[PDB]
Amino acid sequence: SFNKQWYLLANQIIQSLSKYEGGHIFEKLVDAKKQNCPDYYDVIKNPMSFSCVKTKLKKGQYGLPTEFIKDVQLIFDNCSLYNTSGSLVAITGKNIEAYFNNQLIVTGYNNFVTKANTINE
Ligand SMILES: Cc1cc(C(N)=O)cc(C)c1-c1[nH]c(C)c2c1CCCCC2=O
Ligand SMILES: [Cl-]
Repeated sequence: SFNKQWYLLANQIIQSLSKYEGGHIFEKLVDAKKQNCPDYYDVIKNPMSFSCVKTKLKKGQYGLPTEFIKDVQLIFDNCSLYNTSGSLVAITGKNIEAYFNNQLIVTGYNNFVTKANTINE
């Protein structure tokens, strides 16, 4: 069915991000002490990781395909907010964001978004 099909696609896409070069930095939430960033959660108020998205997909927490996109984009927006533009972490986020947005085209995922936008118009 409709929702099962884009859930399957979303799981495929999130897994490709996890395997992308340097994608491990987005897998788990930042540990303020262990990653030497004591101020992280003072700056980042809506934290998000690949593993959070996988949990929402596993549990059935998304109702619309755009909710998946919003959460993944939030990871990259957190990245560019906290990290300085030239840094290894900021580079990695820009790389994976670019990859992610291309995958939404290549997999047809955006077409589920287009179909769902007309439904809830
Ligand atoms: C670089 C890094 C390495 C590992 C690891 N297990 O090696 C784990 C994490 C969570 C991270 C990481 N990821 C992000 C999105 C961030 C960090 C910490 C540095 C700056 C703050 C920051 O934004
Ligand atoms: Cl690393």
